[PDB]
Amino acid sequence: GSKLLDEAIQAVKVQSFQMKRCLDKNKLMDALKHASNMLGELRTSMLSPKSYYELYMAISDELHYLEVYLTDEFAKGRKVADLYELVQYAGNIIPRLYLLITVGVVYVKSFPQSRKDILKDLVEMCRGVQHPLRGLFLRNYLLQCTRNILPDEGEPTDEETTGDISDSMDFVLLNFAEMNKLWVRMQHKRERERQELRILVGTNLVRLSQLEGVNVERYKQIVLTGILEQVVNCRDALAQEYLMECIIQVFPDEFHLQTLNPFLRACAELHQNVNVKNIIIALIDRLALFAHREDGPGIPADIKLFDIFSQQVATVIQSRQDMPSEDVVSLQVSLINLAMKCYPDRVDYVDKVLETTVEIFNKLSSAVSKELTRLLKIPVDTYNNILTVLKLKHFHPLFEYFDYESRKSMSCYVLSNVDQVDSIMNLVSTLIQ
Repeated sequence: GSKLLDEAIQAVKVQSFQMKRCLDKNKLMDALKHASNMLGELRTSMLSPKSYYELYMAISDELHYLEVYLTDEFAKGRKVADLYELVQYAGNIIPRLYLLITVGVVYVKSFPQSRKDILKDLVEMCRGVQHPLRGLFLRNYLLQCTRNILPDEGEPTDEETTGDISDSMDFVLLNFAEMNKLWVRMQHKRERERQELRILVGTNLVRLSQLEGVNVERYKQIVLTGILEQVVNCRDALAQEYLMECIIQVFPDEFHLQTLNPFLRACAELHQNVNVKNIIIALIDRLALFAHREDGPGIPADIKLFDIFSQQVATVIQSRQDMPSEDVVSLQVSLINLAMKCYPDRVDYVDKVLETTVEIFNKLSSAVSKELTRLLKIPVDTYNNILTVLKLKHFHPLFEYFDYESRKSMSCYVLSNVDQVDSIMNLVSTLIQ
């Protein structure tokens, strides 16, 4: 594999030397011939994703040098129109499509009134390449190359620009849908390779987050709905867990607060092998950071975090075929610390979590016990006032579900923290037996 790449890089170097040579002598059609030559190296199927990525990055280096060179050399000149019709006649589809994206972007910058139509075409032309790997990189280049000519709201007031933020969304979202199709087809043994290319698909989400026109409104109405639709119908646990964690990370915490329901609603329908635990915990933590943030707008009081999460988590757990009990307690643990540093005066919340955990346990190892001691240590650490712990009625029923030595160590920990008071003392003491 590395010999094959070594011979590819070596052809790339010699062709880009002549391309950059014919550019200096202002021999642009010769330049584009050598570009079409080096682009022929991307047609191979004998390179792993890691090797192909090295060959791709060696190539897009020179194409981007050809892009800015055609842009500078012409200002707003009409000649790019000759080059854009020229490259349309290239022999092989891969070299033709890379050059159409490259020249098309230069074409838009000296014909701003043709922007919307060029962008539309470029994304449809990419549909012609169906190979998963080559299609992934080709459409990856499509994002980067058109990165700075997508219609956005922070645009200058100049006339002559065609397209608006609506068109950019459809552009990226359509590319996202097509890139995701290609990604699931790669599965047909190191799946370690598919994991590497998850970022190619993830770039569509990044590019959306960096469009200034994507506000909380268009995000809730158009963007997230488009993304989740592709994620839920994906039917692949690798892609689903990545894309959902990519949504949490990429978009701001101000967007998630207005889309907590449809997001957690999509967490239920995810494939059974997805770790919906880690997803939900991630979203909860990002909102804990956003709640305890200085100089920022906290969680508005009309957004009941504990309500939205306790219900939706109950629905997420309910839909999991074989979710480990250990993980079932983790969600409660994140549900119980959410209910005490976002709503400290809410003692009713904490007992509801514990009660809910009791229910789950009635219908049912060391792993889960390490998580239950976590769950019961949180109230006593937060409530250094056992008078408050007296109120939690389901604190002690959950004691009943421990490992025998774990029962005494938790009970020892509650006593180290020190009618109802003396009647809970005789109960813990009995279990020490």
